Amino acid sequence: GMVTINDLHYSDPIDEDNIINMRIPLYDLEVDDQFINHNVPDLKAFQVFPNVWVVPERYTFYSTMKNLDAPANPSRSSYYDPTYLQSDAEKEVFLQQMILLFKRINSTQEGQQFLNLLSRSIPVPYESNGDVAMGTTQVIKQMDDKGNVLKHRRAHIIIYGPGPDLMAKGSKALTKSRETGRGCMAEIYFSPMYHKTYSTKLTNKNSLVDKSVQEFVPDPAVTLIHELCHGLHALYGIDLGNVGSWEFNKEAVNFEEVMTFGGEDVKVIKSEIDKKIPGILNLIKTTVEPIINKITDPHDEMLQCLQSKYPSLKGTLGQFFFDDTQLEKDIRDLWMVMNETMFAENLKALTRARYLVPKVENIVQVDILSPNVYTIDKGFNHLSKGFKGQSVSQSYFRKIS
Ligand SMILES: [Zn+2]
Repeated sequence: GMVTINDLHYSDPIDEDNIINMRIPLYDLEVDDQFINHNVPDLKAFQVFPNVWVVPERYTFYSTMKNLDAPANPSRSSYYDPTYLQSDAEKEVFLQQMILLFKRINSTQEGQQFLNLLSRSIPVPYESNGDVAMGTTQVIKQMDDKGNVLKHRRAHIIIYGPGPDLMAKGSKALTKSRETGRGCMAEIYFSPMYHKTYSTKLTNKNSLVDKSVQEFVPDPAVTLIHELCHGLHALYGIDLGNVGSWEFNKEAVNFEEVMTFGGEDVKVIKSEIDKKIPGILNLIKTTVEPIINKITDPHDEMLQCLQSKYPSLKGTLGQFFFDDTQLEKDIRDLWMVMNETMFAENLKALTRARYLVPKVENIVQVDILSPNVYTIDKGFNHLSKGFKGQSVSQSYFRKIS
């Protein structure tokens, strides 16, 4: 409906356009006097729509994520398999699964708007003596076959496979700009095939769920959206990870998880959010207004992208200033509209009522490319009421242990 999901396949050759050889963003990460990721291979990467890249490789780029074998005390909801995503055939499956998920998200107007937002929400650039331009942390390196850089490419969201634990999913904001008002790209680590399941008792009381459903599997497009929403916050420089936390039901859940998950729990932390909001908005004003007002060319594309990312940003060349009420409204709208709960409703899939869970029922494997399992329009519920296509009992969900 607005972005187009490119039809790419793993075996398609590098074309230096949508299919590139990518050097990882954290290639030069120094942790504790070690260059953690030196000599990691350059990776085949697929731009599935502007500035969103899929890389069918295991995420092994923090030092906690280097060993694919199980640790000493593995969680009961973890699963380890060093061979997952090692062959080219598996990378194609992964790429095709990711493409199907994006098409699902793109199946409604709200998901179209979301993907557009990811596509266009540039991190704010740096001033360079008159010249506003992208900094080195705001681009990925496109490489030849020999370790030389051919050029620098924009990236907003990079999706990789899981780390050691096939079941774990998440968003890694590249830099501290995630919370400074400037923003940064996010690396997501995600398996479309390996999922945790939840009791329907964890679903809210209003839920339309069939009574034969004891235990359900989340729609992988909705789970992907959860992580893309962290992504989006990182692009807007409004990550709430260090802004505060709340103790539920107890255990501590940071504001970033709460606002991302959506639903009722948002009301509990609202008073705390409202104290902090002025500061966040001010970091936004303070970061973007000086930058944009350096641009002396009215046809500058940065100008346009900034005004498009922040419609609250008004004025004329050299003299752009936020509308303070509007910017507050628009940021709050990001959280209120773009969150997991709202996207579950929007794609009509069952999710749970609360981010924190007491336990996982099962861990399962499912291939959404297989015949009769998953459609763009309905995910697991093609021709099902009460979300029955998401019950663990379906032939397409295999329990692991
Ligand atoms: Zn999260």
